[PDB]
Amino acid sequence: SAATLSSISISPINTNINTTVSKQFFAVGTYSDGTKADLTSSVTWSSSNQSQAKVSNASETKGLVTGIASGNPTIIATYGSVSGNTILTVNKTDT
Repeated sequence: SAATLSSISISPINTNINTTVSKQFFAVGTYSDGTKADLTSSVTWSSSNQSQAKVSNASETKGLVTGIASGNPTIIATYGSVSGNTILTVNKTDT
């Protein structure tokens, strides 16, 4: 493909972890051609803390991570030869 990823952007939801539920995030990229596309399926999500969190999702669920509790888990998104790191904060809406 002549066109290449011009920039990397992260879509909702903000950085927050629920009591004990799964949370999915979307990745948006802009091509130098001014075009946009969802790479959530092209990008592989993972966490440094695999012991306190596990990432398991089929091709149709790519982008699903469940975090029991780690205080401060870090999700790393890798796309081909380009990757971006982001920090997720542990915040429960209610007990």
